[PDB]
Amino acid sequence: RGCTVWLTGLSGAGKTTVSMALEEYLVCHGIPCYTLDGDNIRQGLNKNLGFSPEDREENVRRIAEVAKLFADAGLVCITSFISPYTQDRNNARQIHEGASLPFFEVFVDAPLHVCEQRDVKGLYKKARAGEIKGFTGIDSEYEKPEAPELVLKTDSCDVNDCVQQVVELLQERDIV
Amino acid sequence: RGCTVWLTGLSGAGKTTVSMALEEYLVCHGIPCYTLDGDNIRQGLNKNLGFSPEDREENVRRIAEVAKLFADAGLVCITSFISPYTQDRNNARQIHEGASLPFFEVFVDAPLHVCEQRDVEYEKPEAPELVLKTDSCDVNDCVQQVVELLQERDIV
Ligand SMILES: Nc1ncnc2c1ncn2[C@@H]1O[C@H](COP(=O)(O)OS(=O)(=O)O)[C@@H](O)[C@H]1O
Ligand SMILES: Nc1ncnc2c1ncn2[C@H]1C[C@H](O)[C@@H](COP(=O)(O)OP(=O)(O)O)O1
Ligand SMILES: Nc1ncnc2c1ncn2[C@H]1C[C@H](O)[C@@H](COP(=O)(O)OP(=O)(O)O)O1
Repeated sequence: RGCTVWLTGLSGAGKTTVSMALEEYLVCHGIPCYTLDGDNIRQGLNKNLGFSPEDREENVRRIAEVAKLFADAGLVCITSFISPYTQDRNNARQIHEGASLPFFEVFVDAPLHVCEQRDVKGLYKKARAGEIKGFTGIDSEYEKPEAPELVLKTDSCDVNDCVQQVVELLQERDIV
Repeated sequence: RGCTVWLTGLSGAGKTTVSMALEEYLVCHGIPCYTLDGDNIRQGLNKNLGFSPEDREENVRRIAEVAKLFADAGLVCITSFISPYTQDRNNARQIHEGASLPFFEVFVDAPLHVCEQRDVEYEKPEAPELVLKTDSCDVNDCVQQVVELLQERDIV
């Protein structure tokens, strides 16, 4: 019963935080899983990709292919990437659909204002000052999911509420 | 914990056969494992890569980076490609060893003569962790050789 839990959302909306708490819950309940994120991807397989529209397109494509393999192998694969473009997220869904694997698009949704008040790594302030260019939500677009399987309201639910909602979806869809 | 079993050898030497047999043995002993081969890599992750030297180097680099994720995830990852160039296998190796993830270069070794008599350029591994003489060992014997290797380094 492998599947891919595809997170998407602005920088600082809560993707890393949710993925890690979701991965902890699953391991403790004896469900194999693995998380793909900036740390293990953008410095390994995707070390040769930047942040131009084309390189974010290829970033997501390779991640989709990789996730599909983990899902195929029997793991719950959590991906934790901004994935700002609808086309690429829809392509990632297609990849899993073609291979008959369950794909759950989870919109991790905190408003831009909350993300920048959180400013977890000081990035929004730099982006605003033009010291970083093409930052998502300031200088390049984030296209919100039109029909995700789940929307996580990370400004109104705490981390554990969010994890429980994802687990709920996984139960209803017969993964766990 | 996890590791990469990196098969290398001529066409018809026995990589597909060994990997299928090894994966079967591991799974029925409750050990997680997944195989990367042309069937799940070539038209997916590496579909935007052609036949040029630069693309073949990038082909191997990506496979090695995906295998490392499976090892890190805790699976025995078996890769099954001809993998002809020493520079490329060393690259794959360094990707793993730099993260302290166990990496086994396994030479699937049958003479060219036999490989053609099978009918289902290459640079021979310099110091591979294991040689499988597939002309003189049967499939099950080759599997036990790999499993014995895995048992030594606390993988299996
Ligand atoms: N130009 C940028 N836009 C958005 N995030 C960036 C940028 N440069 C570096 N980062 C950062 O890289 C992370 C986002 O990387 P990804 O999630 O891999 O983005 S994606 O758009 O290609 O999906 C952010 O947490 C972050 O701090
Ligand atoms: N319900 C929730 N889910 C996730 N994070 C939350 C949250 N409520 C508050 N936070 C906080 C914790 C983190 O400091 C911050 C999110 O940062 P993050 O998970 O690193 O973001 P991202 O990975 O999307 O860039 O917001
Ligand atoms: N010990 C052994 N290991 C692997 N294959 C063996 C073998 N002894 C005989 N064979 C036969 C079985 C297959 O028909 C053939 C191997 O072909 P294959 O596994 O498709 O090669 P490759 O994947 O290396 O191209 O050789």
